[PDB]
Amino acid sequence: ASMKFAVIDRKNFTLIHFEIEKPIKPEILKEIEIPSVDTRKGVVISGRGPMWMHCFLAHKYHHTPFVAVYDPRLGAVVVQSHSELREGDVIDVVVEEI
Amino acid sequence: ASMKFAVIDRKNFTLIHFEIEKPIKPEILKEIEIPSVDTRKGVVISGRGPMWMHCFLAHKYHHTPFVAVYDPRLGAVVVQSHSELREGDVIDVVVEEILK
Ligand SMILES: [Mn+2]
Ligand SMILES: [Mn+2]
Ligand SMILES: [Mn+2]
Ligand SMILES: [Mn+2]
Ligand SMILES: [Mn+2]
Repeated sequence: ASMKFAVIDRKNFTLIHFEIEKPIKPEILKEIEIPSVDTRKGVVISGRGPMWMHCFLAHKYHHTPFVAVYDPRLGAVVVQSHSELREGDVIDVVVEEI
Repeated sequence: ASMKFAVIDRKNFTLIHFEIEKPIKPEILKEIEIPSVDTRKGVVISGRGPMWMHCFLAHKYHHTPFVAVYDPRLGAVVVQSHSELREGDVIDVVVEEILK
Protein backbone atom coordinates (compact mmCIF):
# COMPACT_ATOMS: atom_id res chain seq x y z
CA ALA A 1 0.00 0.00 0.00
CA SER A 2 3.02 2.32 -0.52
CA MET A 3 4.28 1.62 -4.06
CA LYS A 4 2.31 0.99 -7.23
CA PHE A 5 3.60 -0.51 -10.49
CA ALA A 6 2.08 -0.15 -13.88
CA VAL A 7 3.10 -2.50 -16.60
CA ILE A 8 2.60 -2.04 -20.30
CA ASP A 9 3.44 -4.61 -22.99
CA ARG A 10 5.01 -3.73 -26.31
CA LYS A 11 6.09 -5.53 -29.41
CA ASN A 12 9.68 -5.09 -28.21
CA PHE A 13 9.71 -4.46 -24.48
CA THR A 14 7.73 -4.47 -21.33
CA LEU A 15 7.47 -1.05 -19.71
CA ILE A 16 7.50 -0.74 -15.96
CA HIS A 17 6.42 2.45 -14.25
CA PHE A 18 6.56 2.67 -10.51
CA GLU A 19 4.86 5.24 -8.35
CA ILE A 20 5.63 5.94 -4.75
CA GLU A 21 2.67 6.63 -2.49
CA LYS A 22 3.94 6.83 1.09
CA PRO A 23 7.58 7.74 1.62
CA ILE A 24 9.82 4.67 1.74
CA LYS A 25 12.93 3.33 3.47
CA PRO A 26 15.41 1.04 1.72
CA GLU A 27 14.23 -2.09 3.70
CA ILE A 28 11.45 -2.00 1.21
CA LEU A 29 13.75 -3.54 -1.40
CA LYS A 30 13.56 -6.80 0.59
CA GLU A 31 9.76 -6.80 0.65
CA ILE A 32 8.77 -5.39 -2.66
CA GLU A 33 7.27 -7.67 -5.27
CA ILE A 34 8.58 -7.10 -8.79
CA PRO A 35 6.22 -7.42 -11.77
CA SER A 36 6.99 -10.56 -13.77
CA VAL A 37 7.43 -10.07 -17.49
CA ASP A 38 8.09 -11.70 -20.78
CA THR A 39 11.72 -12.75 -20.59
CA ARG A 40 11.96 -12.97 -24.36
CA LYS A 41 11.55 -9.16 -24.35
CA GLY A 42 13.63 -6.33 -22.98
CA VAL A 43 12.44 -3.88 -20.33
CA VAL A 44 12.12 -0.14 -19.77
CA ILE A 45 11.95 1.25 -16.28
CA SER A 46 10.46 4.53 -15.27
CA GLY A 47 9.25 6.32 -12.18
CA ARG A 48 10.25 9.16 -9.89
CA GLY A 49 12.29 7.70 -7.09
CA PRO A 50 15.76 7.43 -5.64
CA MET A 51 18.46 6.12 -7.94
CA TRP A 52 18.56 3.11 -5.70
CA MET A 53 14.97 2.17 -6.57
CA HIS A 54 15.81 2.44 -10.23
CA CYS A 55 19.06 0.49 -10.01
CA PHE A 56 17.47 -2.17 -7.84
CA LEU A 57 14.80 -2.81 -10.34
CA ALA A 58 17.12 -2.53 -13.27
CA HIS A 59 19.32 -5.28 -11.97
CA LYS A 60 16.27 -7.32 -11.21
CA TYR A 61 15.53 -7.58 -14.97
CA HIS A 62 19.12 -8.37 -15.95
CA HIS A 63 18.30 -11.62 -17.77
CA THR A 64 16.06 -9.97 -20.39
CA PRO A 65 17.58 -8.98 -23.80
CA PHE A 66 18.14 -5.53 -22.34
CA VAL A 67 17.23 -3.02 -19.70
CA ALA A 68 16.75 0.68 -20.18
CA VAL A 69 16.01 3.49 -17.87
CA TYR A 70 13.77 6.41 -18.62
CA ASP A 71 14.97 10.01 -18.83
CA PRO A 72 12.29 12.65 -19.52
CA ARG A 73 14.63 14.48 -21.87
CA LEU A 74 15.82 11.52 -23.92
CA GLY A 75 13.80 8.38 -23.66
CA ALA A 76 14.92 5.04 -22.41
CA VAL A 77 18.61 4.61 -22.19
CA VAL A 78 19.93 1.06 -22.48
CA VAL A 79 22.22 0.53 -19.55
CA GLN A 80 22.83 -3.16 -20.08
CA SER A 81 21.81 -5.78 -22.59
CA HIS A 82 22.42 -9.31 -23.63
CA SER A 83 20.84 -9.55 -26.97
CA GLU A 84 19.29 -6.74 -28.89
CA LEU A 85 20.54 -3.26 -28.26
CA ARG A 86 23.67 -1.72 -26.90
CA GLU A 87 24.59 0.13 -23.75
CA GLY A 88 23.85 3.76 -24.55
CA ASP A 89 21.31 3.15 -27.32
CA VAL A 90 18.14 5.17 -26.65
CA ILE A 91 14.69 3.77 -27.20
CA ASP A 92 12.27 6.42 -28.32
CA VAL A 93 9.71 6.74 -25.55
CA VAL A 94 7.69 9.44 -23.87
CA VAL A 95 5.91 8.92 -20.61
CA GLU A 96 3.08 11.21 -19.56
CA GLU A 97 1.79 11.51 -16.02
CA ILE A 98 -1.67 12.92 -16.86
CA ALA B 1 37.99 14.68 -20.61
CA SER B 2 34.27 14.90 -19.74
CA MET B 3 33.92 12.48 -16.87
CA LYS B 4 36.31 11.91 -14.00
CA PHE B 5 36.52 8.99 -11.59
CA ALA B 6 38.11 8.73 -8.20
CA VAL B 7 38.66 5.52 -6.32
CA ILE B 8 39.07 5.08 -2.62
CA ASP B 9 39.82 1.70 -1.02
CA ARG B 10 38.49 0.39 2.22
CA LYS B 11 38.70 -2.71 4.29
CA ASN B 12 35.23 -3.62 3.13
CA PHE B 13 34.54 -1.91 -0.19
CA THR B 14 36.01 0.09 -3.00
CA LEU B 15 34.36 3.48 -3.35
CA ILE B 16 33.89 4.98 -6.73
CA HIS B 17 33.11 8.62 -7.12
CA PHE B 18 32.36 9.86 -10.54
CA GLU B 19 32.06 13.43 -11.60
CA ILE B 20 30.65 14.85 -14.84
CA GLU B 21 32.19 18.02 -16.34
CA LYS B 22 30.98 18.48 -19.83
CA PRO B 23 27.37 17.53 -20.35
CA ILE B 24 27.04 14.05 -21.79
CA LYS B 25 25.03 12.08 -24.33
CA PRO B 26 24.16 8.46 -23.69
CA GLU B 27 26.65 7.31 -26.44
CA ILE B 28 29.17 7.82 -23.72
CA LEU B 29 28.11 4.56 -22.08
CA LYS B 30 29.79 2.75 -25.00
CA GLU B 31 33.11 4.45 -24.34
CA ILE B 32 33.31 4.93 -20.63
CA GLU B 33 36.24 3.15 -19.10
CA ILE B 34 35.46 1.80 -15.70
CA PRO B 35 37.91 1.77 -12.81
CA SER B 36 38.96 -1.81 -12.10
CA VAL B 37 38.71 -2.86 -8.51
CA ASP B 38 39.30 -5.61 -6.08
CA THR B 39 36.70 -8.16 -7.04
CA ARG B 40 36.94 -9.76 -3.62
CA LYS B 41 35.35 -6.54 -2.27
CA GLY B 42 32.03 -4.94 -2.82
CA VAL B 43 31.59 -1.44 -4.21
CA VAL B 44 29.92 1.81 -3.36
CA ILE B 45 29.08 4.27 -6.05
CA SER B 46 28.76 8.00 -5.42
CA GLY B 47 28.30 10.82 -7.89
CA ARG B 48 25.70 13.17 -9.24
CA GLY B 49 24.36 11.96 -12.58
CA PRO B 50 21.26 10.70 -14.38
CA MET B 51 19.64 7.53 -13.14
CA TRP B 52 20.99 5.86 -16.15
CA MET B 53 24.57 6.65 -15.33
CA HIS B 54 24.07 5.26 -11.87
CA CYS B 55 22.41 2.11 -13.02
CA PHE B 56 24.93 1.60 -15.79
CA LEU B 57 27.84 1.78 -13.41
CA ALA B 58 26.11 -0.21 -10.79
CA HIS B 59 25.49 -3.05 -13.21
CA LYS B 60 29.07 -2.81 -14.32
CA TYR B 61 30.31 -3.92 -10.91
CA HIS B 62 27.79 -6.79 -10.81
CA HIS B 63 30.37 -9.52 -10.11
CA THR B 64 31.59 -8.08 -6.81
CA PRO B 65 30.09 -9.28 -3.49
CA PHE B 66 27.71 -6.34 -3.65
CA VAL B 67 27.00 -2.99 -5.09
CA ALA B 68 25.55 -0.04 -3.22
CA VAL B 69 24.63 3.41 -4.21
CA TYR B 70 25.17 6.50 -2.09
CA ASP B 71 22.26 8.60 -0.84
CA PRO B 72 23.13 11.72 1.15
CA ARG B 73 20.23 11.12 3.53
CA LEU B 74 20.87 7.40 4.17
CA GLY B 75 24.28 6.08 3.21
CA ALA B 76 25.05 3.43 0.66
CA VAL B 77 22.11 1.32 -0.25
CA VAL B 78 22.78 -2.19 -1.43
CA VAL B 79 20.91 -2.67 -4.66
CA GLN B 80 22.31 -6.03 -5.57
CA SER B 81 24.72 -8.47 -4.01
CA HIS B 82 26.12 -11.90 -4.33
CA SER B 83 27.90 -12.53 -1.15
CA GLU B 84 27.92 -10.19 1.84
CA LEU B 85 25.00 -7.91 2.40
CA ARG B 86 21.38 -7.83 1.41
CA GLU B 87 19.43 -5.85 -1.05
CA GLY B 88 18.24 -2.82 0.89
CA ASP B 89 20.88 -3.04 3.62
CA VAL B 90 22.45 0.35 4.15
CA ILE B 91 26.19 0.71 4.67
CA ASP B 92 26.73 3.39 7.17
CA VAL B 93 29.24 5.56 5.42
CA VAL B 94 29.44 9.30 5.18
CA VAL B 95 30.73 10.93 2.09
CA GLU B 96 31.38 14.54 1.89
CA GLU B 97 32.59 16.12 -1.26
CA ILE B 98 34.71 19.19 -0.63
CA LEU B 99 33.87 21.87 -3.07
CA LYS B 100 36.60 24.13 -4.60
MN1 LIG C 1 19.06 -11.22 -7.23
MN1 LIG D 1 24.51 -9.85 -16.81
MN1 LIG E 1 28.55 -6.27 -19.62
MN1 LIG F 1 24.29 -11.01 -11.33
MN1 LIG G 1 18.85 -10.38 -1.00
